[PDB]
Amino acid sequence: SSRWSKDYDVCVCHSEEDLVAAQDLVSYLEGSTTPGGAIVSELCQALSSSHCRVLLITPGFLQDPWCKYQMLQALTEEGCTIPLLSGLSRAAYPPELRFMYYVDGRGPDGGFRQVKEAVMRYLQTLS
Amino acid sequence: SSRWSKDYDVCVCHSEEDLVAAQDLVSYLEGSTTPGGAIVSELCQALSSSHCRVLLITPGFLQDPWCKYQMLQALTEEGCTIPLLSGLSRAAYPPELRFMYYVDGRGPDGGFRQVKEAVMRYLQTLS
Repeated sequence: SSRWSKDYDVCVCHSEEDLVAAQDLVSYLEGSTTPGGAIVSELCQALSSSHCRVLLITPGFLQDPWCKYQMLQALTEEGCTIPLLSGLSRAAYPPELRFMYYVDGRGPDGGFRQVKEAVMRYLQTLS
Repeated sequence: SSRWSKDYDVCVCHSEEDLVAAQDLVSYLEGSTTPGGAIVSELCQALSSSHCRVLLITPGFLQDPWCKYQMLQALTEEGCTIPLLSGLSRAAYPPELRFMYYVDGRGPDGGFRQVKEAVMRYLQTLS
């Protein structure tokens, strides 16, 4: 409804193993070379509210059952949930993602460009 | 909000392989040996509205990527979604179900008793 309703624009949900990759994505989204301001990014925390939620789906993310639960909680209620798939084969991708929007990590800037564009698209709908 | 708002009480979501098992569950829920009436059951169809949705999770259900998508759509918005797991080992169960409610098919009446009780529990909250 409004961009100023939530204190953050993007959230990066990741497993303990992909801490470095998640930090690089946060610095990519905020770091650029009717509110007309820059992207306000953060690393996903408990009770942290943001407009868009980026799920950094990696082999380590799928191995952890809690990350798979958090993925289902993010997709529950329209909305902004951007699943980014890096470091794994397309055959190993969760089969649910066939019928929904996802960003492949084999694209430009390791999929960081397409996720940033997806965030920017959603922010236009607000206020 | 009201039991009379939706034309059905239960819905049984299943893959093409488990048609017989889904029909047996429908006949179990409706067949009994502030509305105080019997359970109105149906086999899950496109645009079919009901209070509770029973996901008949079997090896065939997990093999089909569409059934896994429909499981995510059912868990999206509180609510009544009863996943029933039959014909598969506990190690083969989807890891998301660790942190949420599910009914094991190894229990009384093949898990049909616990799913019926879960439906009856939810119907008390309505009107």
